[PDB]
Amino acid sequence: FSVEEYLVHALQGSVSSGQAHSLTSLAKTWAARTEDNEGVLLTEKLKPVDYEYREEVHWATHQLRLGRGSFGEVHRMEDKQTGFQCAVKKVRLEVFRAEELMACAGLTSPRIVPLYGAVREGPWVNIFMELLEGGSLGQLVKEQGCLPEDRALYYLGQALEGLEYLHSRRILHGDVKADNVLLSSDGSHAALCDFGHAVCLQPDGLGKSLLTGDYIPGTETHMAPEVVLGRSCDAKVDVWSSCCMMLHMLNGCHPWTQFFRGPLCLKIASEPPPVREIPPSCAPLTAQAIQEGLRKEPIHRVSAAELGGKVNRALQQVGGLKSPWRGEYKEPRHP
Ligand SMILES: COCCOc1cnc(N)nc1-c1c[nH]c2ccc(C#CC(C)(C)O)cc12
Repeated sequence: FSVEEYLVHALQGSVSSGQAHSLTSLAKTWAARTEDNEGVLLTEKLKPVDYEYREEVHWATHQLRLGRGSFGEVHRMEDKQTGFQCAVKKVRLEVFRAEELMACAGLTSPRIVPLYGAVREGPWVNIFMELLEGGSLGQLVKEQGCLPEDRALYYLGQALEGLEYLHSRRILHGDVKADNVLLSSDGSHAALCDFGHAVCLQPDGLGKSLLTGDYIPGTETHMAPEVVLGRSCDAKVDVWSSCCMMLHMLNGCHPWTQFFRGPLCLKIASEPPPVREIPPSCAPLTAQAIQEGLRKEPIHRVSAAELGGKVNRALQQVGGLKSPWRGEYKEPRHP
């Protein structure tokens, strides 16, 4: 019956210009499962032709800009009829999670990558989204070694707005870190990408994240103790991860890596939070604010909105955003 299912069946076997809600629905079918070509497209700039949107036929990836993404899944692409250019993320069908789209579909904080659509074709789900010419934050830190305190403070702030947005839409991101924040061309704007590890929350219990088939975990070095202990998990998980990213930006390396060899998860469980990785150099309110995000107990840890306030204050005290985004290389901190 479900009136709902009737709408979803109306979507199957084709790709159509449609809305977020349609994409969102049709996506959930993909998580549950010439193997069809189907999907929905959110801009007119990416246009299906005769019920179809096939790679190399209707759209072409640019041979060759570099593949970005952890698995080199992200590519520059072009619509062959329209001439409009954007990014694709490839996700293998048999591990596609509908949360990835839920997290960016439609209503748009500017701290969340714009989703331009998705179509499935064969063993792939192709996700289309605005090309952000600025690159990843992770690229930035690698090119600069590590970042000036004001820049790091500034990007942490814009990630936190994005998180605040998702946490209000009741989705947690699950793997926040520099590689999953994208920059605008001038470096002035950050938005989150890579919602492949996102999860939703319900009334309010507080799901234990890992343990499950469904769930693949975030970056080990950035995971919160309640994740690793197999405890109850919620949005606070992203505020821990975001402070690990902060430490990344300052020191030019991930937390933990420089002190223990592995497995690192046990150390995150057994040991005090890596506040000893805060540079002494830093302003009181910077340190203070990282301290408050790296509380091992998520009930005690600051929310994303709360932390955001603290960093905007730490940005005042350090003297506003002054340093250019691409200046001198800065020596990473040594072991
Ligand atoms: C390494 O930085 C190069 C610049 O890359 C990008 C540019 N523009 C966009 N939209 N995404 C990216 C992008 C890079 N890596 C990624 C990893 C994951 C995703 C994603 C995603 C969704 C939103 C589909 O979950 C996008 C990207």
